Amino acid sequence: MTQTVHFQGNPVSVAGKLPQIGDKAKDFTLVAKDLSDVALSSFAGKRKVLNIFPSIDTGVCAASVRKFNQLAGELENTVVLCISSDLPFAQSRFCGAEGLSNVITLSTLRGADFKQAYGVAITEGPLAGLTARAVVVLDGQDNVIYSELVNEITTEPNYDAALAALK
Amino acid sequence: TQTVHFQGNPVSVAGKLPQIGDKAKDFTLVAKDLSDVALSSFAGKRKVLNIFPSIDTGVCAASVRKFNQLAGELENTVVLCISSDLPFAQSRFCGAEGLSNVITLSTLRGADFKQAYGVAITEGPLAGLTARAVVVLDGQDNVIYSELVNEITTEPNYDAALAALK
Repeated sequence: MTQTVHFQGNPVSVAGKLPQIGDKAKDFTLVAKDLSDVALSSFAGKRKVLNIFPSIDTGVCAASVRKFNQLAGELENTVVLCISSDLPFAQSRFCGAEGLSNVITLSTLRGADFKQAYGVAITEGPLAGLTARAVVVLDGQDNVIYSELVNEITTEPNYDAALAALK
Repeated sequence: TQTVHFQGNPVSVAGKLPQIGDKAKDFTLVAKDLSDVALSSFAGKRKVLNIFPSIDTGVCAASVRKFNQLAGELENTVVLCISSDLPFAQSRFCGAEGLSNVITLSTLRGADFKQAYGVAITEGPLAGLTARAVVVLDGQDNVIYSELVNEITTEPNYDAALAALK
């Protein structure tokens, strides 16, 4: 049913279960910056860092996208996917403004059942309808090699543990 | 359904834009602070609903800045800028541009608004967004003007919209 994360300590309900090491991750379809629909299966044979966050237009989500963008640079055989409920238009504005060329931004504009399938759908309170903060790392065939449902939404995910799984 | 266009290409929009004489449906949308704001909260005020695809595209942005300059001369009126942008996008924009008169609302929640107001882009690349539309409401939520813009890359008719307020 639900996971519990927090916002400045206040409990926030998140539906489903974040995928765990060993699970087969579900194929999903999300909206890329040209408004085309992009399936996880398009990335077959590459590893995938899914950096999931509430919104690129808030501060800690923006920090995680700069960070992963800088880290994507020296990753081997990996795509870094920045995923949220932002419209594709916000996401590309931010990456265009900040010179963040490595990440691929994807929106739940369409393909929203993703939130449900990846256990990141906030279901209650002022954040209901946004994704929680999470990192999922997937191998070339979409097996989970790492995941972290960030306990406190006002803190950044653990970048080093996430990318360790790629080594 | 209804058809409008984007660079000449038909785009279907579900529902039917309310027409003069109709009682507009009571919506609840998401304001900048993530609180849920009902149309009824604006009782006794006229409302200009500026509905567009996204504030982070150029035509939508031009209409928010125009309605915002026009909003300052309006009597007994609130100007609601409505889209499927997240509240955060709407707030970033209005704060960066000094656009302090409009009230932004998002379909983050309260998404039945799109259907109820005949503005839900149904198929194609724009699916999940609102079409471009202006609905003007009286103090009691009757429709005094509406336009479903025929071509999405053109601005709405500001002057006709606001005439209905005089």
